[PDB]
Amino acid sequence: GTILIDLSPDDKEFQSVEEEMQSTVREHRDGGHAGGIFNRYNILKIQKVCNKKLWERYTHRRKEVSEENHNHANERMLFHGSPFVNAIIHKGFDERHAYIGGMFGAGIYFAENSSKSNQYVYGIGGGTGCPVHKDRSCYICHRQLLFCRVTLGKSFLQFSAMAHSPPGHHSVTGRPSVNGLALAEYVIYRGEQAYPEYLITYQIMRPE
Ligand SMILES: O=c1[nH]c(-c2ccc(Br)cc2)nc2ccccc12
Ligand SMILES: [Zn+2]
Repeated sequence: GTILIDLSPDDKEFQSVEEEMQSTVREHRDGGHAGGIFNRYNILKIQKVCNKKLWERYTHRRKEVSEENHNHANERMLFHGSPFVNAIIHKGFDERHAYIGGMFGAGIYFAENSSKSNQYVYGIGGGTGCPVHKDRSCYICHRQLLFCRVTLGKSFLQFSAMAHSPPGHHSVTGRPSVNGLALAEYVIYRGEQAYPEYLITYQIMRPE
């Protein structure tokens, strides 16, 4: 059911997606251990992910959340990095894409910082890095992130340094409470609350 449509770099939609990728890079407390050392990316391709059935599954659930929250879905566009990006774009998000050991419990994790989602592209903690060179900071191999439409509804605010939502909430927000430069991370507990709208193929760039 999934088709991928390439965006032209001249397309304003390519440009606005690239800009959210680039402008949400930050330094990480592991010194680049999980995701590598870089201040920016080389964007190779941006594709729109089109699947009617998965879209309708998303919008069905979005309406449900919206009616439970004074007609406010509290929809965001957020990054997701995963070893399973290929399964996700073809079959949707579900429990097999959950971060069982995540700090806000077993759910599907998203980030405002593209560089945070980058840390998960090759697995939790970056795994063993790229399959070809075993390098978590590989500047050669092609990486992929998803830029996703995510329904948060009523989000439980956790201040801080698969399962269910907390009662009366549709998601969890992990608010950064130590690293003043960190953006928020979010967790949903239902695959139907995200749609993987853009597939972004890129390299991290070695700083000069
Ligand atoms: O973008 C993410 N991805 C994952 C992730 C974790 C485990 C697996 Br298996 C697959 C993906 N965790 C995150 C945790 C916090 C913020 C962003 C992310
Ligand atoms: Zn490599």
